[PDB]
Amino acid sequence: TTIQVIGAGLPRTGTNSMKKALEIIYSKPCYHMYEIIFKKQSDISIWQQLIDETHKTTSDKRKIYNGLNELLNGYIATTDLPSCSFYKELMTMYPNAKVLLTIRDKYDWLYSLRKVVLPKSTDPWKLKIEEGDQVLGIDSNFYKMSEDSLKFAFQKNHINLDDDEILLECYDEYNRLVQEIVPPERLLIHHLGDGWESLCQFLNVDIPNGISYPCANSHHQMTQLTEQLIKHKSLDDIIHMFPGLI
Ligand SMILES: Nc1ncnc2c1ncn2[C@@H]1O[C@H](COP(=O)(O)O)[C@@H](OP(=O)(O)O)[C@H]1O
Ligand SMILES: CC(C)NC[C@H]1CCc2cc(CO)c([N+](=O)[O-])cc2N1
Repeated sequence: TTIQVIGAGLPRTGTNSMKKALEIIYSKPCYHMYEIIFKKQSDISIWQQLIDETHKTTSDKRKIYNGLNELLNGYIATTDLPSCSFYKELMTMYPNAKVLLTIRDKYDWLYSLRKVVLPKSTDPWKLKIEEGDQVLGIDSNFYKMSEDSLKFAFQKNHINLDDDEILLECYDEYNRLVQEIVPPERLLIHHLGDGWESLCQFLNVDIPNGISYPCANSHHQMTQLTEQLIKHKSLDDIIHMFPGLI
């Protein structure tokens, strides 16, 4: 198994649905942030060392390639952070892998990000996310790795993440840079709601007969998940309420 598709889209642009869509097409697993959170939290420290390596004055690219290969062993595709921040490196390791850029309205994206991924430091909901994540075993190590991977994607060392305006422009610039960096034939821009048609054509497969395009991971469902984790203090006791998520 080798990487066939590199998902460059940022969190909250439909990466989980694209993960599930690629798993349907290929019948093999696709990486995602939820693979880390719910299945392999030991990957956190690996991603952290890879991101740190990029910050050095002289970066060892083969250390980065080796780490990515270990992390993605057994996977047919990647989506979401932290992997999307390494799309240039994954394109080079896998020159025949195609690139998908999931994209959506920038203002819908910011709202979704503030609800699930990156609340402002002054938002009291931030404390609820953290309390729910604690039930899952997620701690400060994860938040540092995830934040560092977002900053790496945005190619900034210092960033005021509480500034909505700076996030909007980093979002536009990132999506613009992907389309500049990736050769046109090697890239599909998949807008939210685009469904099977353009994706299957791009990947040279047929549209899955009788299987609807996934619609997973809404901020409404994530808000409920956080609340049920806080209430019941157990993922196992609540997962029956969240089918088709993890
Ligand atoms: N098939 C689909 N059609 C429309 N929106 C979708 C979708 N699949 C996922 N989404 C939206 O994409 C966002 C999740 O993206 P990601 O998996 O990268 O975190 C959610 O947005 P909202 O938070 O606005 O509901 C979710 O509703
Ligand atoms: C899945 C839910 C329950 N856990 C919340 C996670 C959700 C995943 C997540 C992702 C990032 C970056 O992609 C950051 N971040 O910007 O530090 C935080 C988080 N928090």
